Amino acid sequence: TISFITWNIDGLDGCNLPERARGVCSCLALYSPDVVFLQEVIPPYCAYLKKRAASYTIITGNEEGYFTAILLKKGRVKFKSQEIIPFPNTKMMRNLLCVNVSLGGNEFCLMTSHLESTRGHSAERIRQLKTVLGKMQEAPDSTTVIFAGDTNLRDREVIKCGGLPDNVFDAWEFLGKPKHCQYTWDTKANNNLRIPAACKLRFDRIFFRAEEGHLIPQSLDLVGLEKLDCGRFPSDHWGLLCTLNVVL
Ligand SMILES: N#Cc1ccc2cc3c(=O)[nH]c(=O)nc-3n(-c3ccc(O)cc3)c2c1
Ligand SMILES: [Mn+2]
Repeated sequence: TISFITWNIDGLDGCNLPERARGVCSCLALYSPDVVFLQEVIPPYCAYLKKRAASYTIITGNEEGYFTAILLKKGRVKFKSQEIIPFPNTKMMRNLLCVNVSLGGNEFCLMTSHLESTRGHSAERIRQLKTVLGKMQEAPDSTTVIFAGDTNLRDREVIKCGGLPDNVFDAWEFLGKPKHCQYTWDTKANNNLRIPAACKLRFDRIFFRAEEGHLIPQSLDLVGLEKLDCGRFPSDHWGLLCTLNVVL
């Protein structure tokens, strides 16, 4: 089994940041995931995580401006190695962060990214998605590969990339597209952006590679839906909490 959260925690919002980081660390302590994949981290936010989620090792690649990180629960997850796959044509300092780990006697390749944002950068986001999916297929065959991140995907962008390969699956699709976690960026239900228009999108996604009768998703749920004391949520995104298990 592996449990993890992926969450774009909007470190670029300076308003209520310490309280919101507290909110995120409260969720980490309550759900106690093995791994946390984070996007839109900024330097002060890391400092907060070191004090208030100290039993997670913070793995980063480049830290310029805002960045991703993979948090590994100490004593559960053993760090083996890291690989950074660049997106040569990014205009937003985006890249693919890979961490090989051991957990429960099994080897994992854990991946995250914040793919190119906005509708205007669709074509580059699609190119980056293709890079991510190719990298997932190249991992050694005895490794469980999990991507979890802020893909910024919408509409038919997955199809335009050539589709998910035959051996890669979207965890939400695999569970039958449940409604309760169908949107991860929802401006009707989330008030952190003070914006008039309704938008419900599923930016945050989890892909996993098939390994024929081993780990599969057992649950998927939103996190971050409790308002904090300031009347806002931890992030403008909802996080995703996912567990995979082996069903023989
Ligand atoms: N402000 C605002 C605002 C309001 C409404 C929408 C609605 C959509 C939609 O229906 N489809 C879509 O693909 N993207 C939408 N964005 C969006 C979201 C992030 C983004 O970086 C760029 C556009 C919106 C943004
Ligand atoms: Mn943001």
